[PDB]
Amino acid sequence: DKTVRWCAVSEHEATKCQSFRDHMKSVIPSDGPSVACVKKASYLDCIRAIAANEADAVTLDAGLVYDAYLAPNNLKPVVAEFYGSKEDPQTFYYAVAVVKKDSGFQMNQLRGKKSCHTGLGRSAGWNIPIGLLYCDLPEPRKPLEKAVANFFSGSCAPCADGTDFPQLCQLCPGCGCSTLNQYFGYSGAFKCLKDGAGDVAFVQHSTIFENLANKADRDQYELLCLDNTRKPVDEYKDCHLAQVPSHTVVARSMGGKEDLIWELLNQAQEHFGKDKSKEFQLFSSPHGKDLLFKDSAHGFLKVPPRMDAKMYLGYEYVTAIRNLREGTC
Ligand SMILES: [Fe+3]
Repeated sequence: DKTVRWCAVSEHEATKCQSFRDHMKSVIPSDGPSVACVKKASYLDCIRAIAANEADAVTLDAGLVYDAYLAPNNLKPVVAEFYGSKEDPQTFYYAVAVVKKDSGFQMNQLRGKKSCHTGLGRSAGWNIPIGLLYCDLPEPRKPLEKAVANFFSGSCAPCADGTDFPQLCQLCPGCGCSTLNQYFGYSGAFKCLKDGAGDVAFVQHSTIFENLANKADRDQYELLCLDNTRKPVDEYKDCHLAQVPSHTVVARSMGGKEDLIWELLNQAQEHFGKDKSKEFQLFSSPHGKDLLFKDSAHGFLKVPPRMDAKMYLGYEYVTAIRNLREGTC
């Protein structure tokens, strides 16, 4: 029982959140957990708000789960999204690089091309691809933003500082950090490629399938494999850049309401999970893609007792992030 203040990032998420609240109100008893919606402009404002007791929960891509864990925020992962299916839940997804058919370049010929990223610091859209190209970048590789801006001939890196690194917002002026920026996120990064602004989009394996319904339209795209070859989009399992951890809901380490967060999400998935309700869907929305939770998620899994971000993420992934911040070739 009682309220969970969910942090919505911008307008579209705020709208889905209010629908969430209302529908949960009609199915959950008076003694059940309720939702309240707190709208912020960016995920970073959501992280600050939770730490300052202005909100209670927000779902974050795993690369951002690390930042949320750092002081003075010290948030912890409490609920994880899972993909694939209820039968065989997967707590990871594949980072891939999508390109247009016959564009004529491999992974080792990315210098000078234009890039579309889901957002600064995110797993598939930034951490994995930039981590793999780190040494191909020109010195000085610090700050990272500068070297990336000089490697590509223009990008859209949402949440980056367009004032200090204008090239990173060339494809999306402002580098807006929310769905108000049409090239934000997985589907936004794909749109950036589809529209012709960029040459490559760093997204997840399911992104193209969530955006292109005809095999004929998808046959116009390919994936860049690490062996400097290209494969069709259905072959991501044999052509991906890395496997990364699921997006996860984070909460305060003190007075965090993790029990209510789990109670709310568990009930929510039972009533409004995949193919559960015709009235409301937790994992899709007429208002946008990946609002509050990823459209590709099938449900939630509780994170084990008192697990910190580092253990949750794993040594390899946390290493990759570290080596990206300081890193020596
Ligand atoms: Fe992600």
